[PDB]
Amino acid sequence: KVVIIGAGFAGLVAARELQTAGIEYEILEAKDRIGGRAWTEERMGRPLELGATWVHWFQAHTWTEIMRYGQRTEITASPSGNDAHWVTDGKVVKGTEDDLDEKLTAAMGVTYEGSEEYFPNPHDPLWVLSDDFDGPAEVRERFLSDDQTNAIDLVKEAGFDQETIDLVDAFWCAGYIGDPYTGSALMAKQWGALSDNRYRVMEDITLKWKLNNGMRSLYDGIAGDLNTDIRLNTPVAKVEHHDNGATVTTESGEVIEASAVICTVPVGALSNIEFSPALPDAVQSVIDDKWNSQGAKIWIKIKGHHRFLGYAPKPAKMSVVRSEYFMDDDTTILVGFGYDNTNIDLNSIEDAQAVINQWRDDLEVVDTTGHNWVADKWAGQAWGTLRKGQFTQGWSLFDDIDSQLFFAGSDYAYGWRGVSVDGALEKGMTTARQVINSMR
Ligand SMILES: Cc1cc2nc3c(=O)[nH]c(=O)nc-3n(C[C@H](O)[C@H](O)[C@H](O)COP(=O)(O)OP(=O)(O)OC[C@H]3O[C@@H](n4cnc5c(N)ncnc54)[C@H](O)[C@@H]3O)c2cc1C
Ligand SMILES: NCCc1ccc(O)c(O)c1
Repeated sequence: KVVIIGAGFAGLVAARELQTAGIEYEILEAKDRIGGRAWTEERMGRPLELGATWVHWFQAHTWTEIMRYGQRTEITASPSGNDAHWVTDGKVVKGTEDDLDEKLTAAMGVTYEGSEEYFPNPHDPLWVLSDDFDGPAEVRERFLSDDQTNAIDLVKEAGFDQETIDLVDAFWCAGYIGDPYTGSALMAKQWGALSDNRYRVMEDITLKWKLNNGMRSLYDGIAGDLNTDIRLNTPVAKVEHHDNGATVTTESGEVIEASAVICTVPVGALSNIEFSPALPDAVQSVIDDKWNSQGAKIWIKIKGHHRFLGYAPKPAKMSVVRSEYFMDDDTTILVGFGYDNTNIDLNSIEDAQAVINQWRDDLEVVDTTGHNWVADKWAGQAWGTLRKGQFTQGWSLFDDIDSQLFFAGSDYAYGWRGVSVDGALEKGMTTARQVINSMR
């Protein structure tokens, strides 16, 4: 009787949690596939992650699933010690990956500033605004001010030179997967807090360890535990929600009565669903504005074996590009993150060559691929990231619903919110507990 909308990680783990509690559920998924914004698929001669890729044992929810489904030793680190290239004042500078990481490390010290005062428990991100806050008034003032400041301006205001500004510009075009200048610096500070306030840990957690058997070994594992078949090709068109239950209408017009609805549809796709009554004004403002995830992820194949790292600031097609696989036919597959899905065609060899040409003139693209999540009706974004003001008046507002409609998904997590499968597994599970506790 609980209707779960979406068979991504949040919906899958919510279903398994309800099953443990003996609560009847049904998952309605719009696509002909499960996994959502995690999607492992054979492309260009090997399995590639069209979305979620990296994991770490400091991510509690992701790591427990890795252990559960047999993947404990099935992780491999991305290539390191690459030849680094970065664009700063319209020119390419070359150095070692260590050289680049040293410059980023110094910049992150200033970027994280305040995280120890804001986030003593890094899983209580809004503690500063709670009745339990006991620090000085100036800490709350700076906290609210930091929600209206982007992460690049912090580095500018600290007097770093143009090279470091261009490096963090590139870095946060990837990290905010969108225009970093519209973003909330509090997101970066909480990443620091969850990473022991050290750049190397933050990169170890978010950009190092890959699953040999893909995210699909995890989402297929969870679905394999479910005793109720997932209803694929069943998009939800309408949710009527009240204090004692809900009514869901599918695209085909099927009406399904529910004791509760767990909605995992991301903000970028919520406009496909009619809500009755309308969602609160403050939540609608977030949906209208959207998150700060307008960017895109590409996979590029070049001739030869090349250990390559490239950084480029806005408005480049791609801001962070790195070698990921050395193939048996003398080619290299690289990953890339960009700030603007509309400035690159992920499947155009000419655009992929333009990306590589940002740094080198001697590397030849032979293949390219990707899925433009922002142009995907059922996503409408990449990973969720925060605009100015959305740390304190954004993701947490989706919990302020009186009815039996519950919003779950990575974008509303307390921890590795938006950016990580960890946040989807966190919030899917805890939202199921909200439903369980209410029924108990
Ligand atoms: C490019 C990219 C790279 C990423 N890389 C990483 C990484 O390296 N590491 C990491 O930990 N995380 C990564 N992530 C984040 C991770 O993919 C997400 O945090 C997580 O997968 C989101 O899960 P979810 O269940 O909250 O949402 P989703 O996966 O979006 O699930 C929502 C589901 O609802 C379905 N749906 C939508 N609308 C409807 C409707 N009307 N009716 C029915 N069903 C509907 C969708 O098809 C989808 O299956 C990445 C994300 C992107 C976009
Ligand atoms: N999977 C992307 C997560 C990510 C992307 C870019 C960054 O610069 C970063 O620290 C983290």
